[PDB]
Amino acid sequence: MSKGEELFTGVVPILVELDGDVNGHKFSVRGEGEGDATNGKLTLKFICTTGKLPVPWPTLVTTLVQCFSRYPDHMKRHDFFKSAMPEGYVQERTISFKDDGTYKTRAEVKFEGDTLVNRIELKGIDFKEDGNILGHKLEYNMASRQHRERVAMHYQMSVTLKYEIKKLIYVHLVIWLLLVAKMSVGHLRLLSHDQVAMPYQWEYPYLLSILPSLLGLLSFPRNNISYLVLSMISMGLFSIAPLIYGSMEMFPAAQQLYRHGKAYRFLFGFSAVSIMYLVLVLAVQVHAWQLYYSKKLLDSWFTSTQEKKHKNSHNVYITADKQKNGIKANFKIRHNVEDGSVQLADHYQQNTPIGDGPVLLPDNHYLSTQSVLSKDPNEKRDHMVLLEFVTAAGITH
Repeated sequence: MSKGEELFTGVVPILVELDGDVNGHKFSVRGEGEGDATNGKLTLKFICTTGKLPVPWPTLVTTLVQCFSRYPDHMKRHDFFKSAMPEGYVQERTISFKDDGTYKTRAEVKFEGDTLVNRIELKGIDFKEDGNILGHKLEYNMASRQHRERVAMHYQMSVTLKYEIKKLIYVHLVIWLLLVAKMSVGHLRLLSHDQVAMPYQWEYPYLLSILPSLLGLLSFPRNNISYLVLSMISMGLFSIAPLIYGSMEMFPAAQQLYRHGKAYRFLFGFSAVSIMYLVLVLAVQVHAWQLYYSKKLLDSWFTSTQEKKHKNSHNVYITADKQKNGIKANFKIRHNVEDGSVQLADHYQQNTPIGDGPVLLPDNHYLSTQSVLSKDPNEKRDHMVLLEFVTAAGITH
């Protein structure tokens, strides 16, 4: 891809500096953090260095470095932002808050040494003093949200399936311990062989069935989708497959018992094949429900985490602006108002490269942007802790 993209193969420090004037209220915001374009992830902490921020933090998120977007391998030819580095680009925006004021911003994004810096001037005009902005009626998040009911539905489903799987796992571990004790008793002849027959061959790979069960338990504390899919695959191979093969391996001994009335293996006074078929039948049932619930648990985690992703994402639609040798962007942020509603912020953006030099003019695409806002409990000043995930995605071609 472009040269300039090579500046983003590692974790890059970030500095953000904003000077702002909204309806005469002057303020400054300084931010520092790290940038990881390979994962398209950003972590920054912002501080209002002049005291109290006169506007809500969510209104400043879009203004406070799209060069850290992860561009897919086939879309790297469309990455204008990295292509303009190291000299950088100028980013200008008009942000129209519906039925309220407007932000006018101009920013320079460039490398200063080994640090990607974003220096912004912001001006806000014609804001209503009792509106959603200067009135601070906005929620502290960037959520783009029937859906609330689905979130509760998903959590209850996850809680339900975890409990059912846990109970089946407990039954399985009791069975596993009994078969372990039975196998080691006979192998070392703790009791004679007429008492405890040597195991059938299917019992040896069934010992591996403890691995999917434990990996299932490991996925629960943090809803680890990777652990659970590993649990399901090994379950079919190590919990179900040995029992299917044992159903057939023990069949000739069942034939000899039910037609010749003749047994060669014994388990506590009874024929081993009759005992072990009952064990196999119980274990098959336990593992059949365990897999079924696990697939439903897997479906639930996937749907809920994807549904959350869709609803916490804003799309920045980027088009080429060949007249100014740059790009333009248009998108709308829907800020949540505390009365259970939304305040729209229409974004009009244009980017121009700072220095002379070729840059990538992209075809139409968008950046899928996810931001999570939080607080630092030890930080007393007015601040915002920001975690962001960005990915370009507009082009299937």
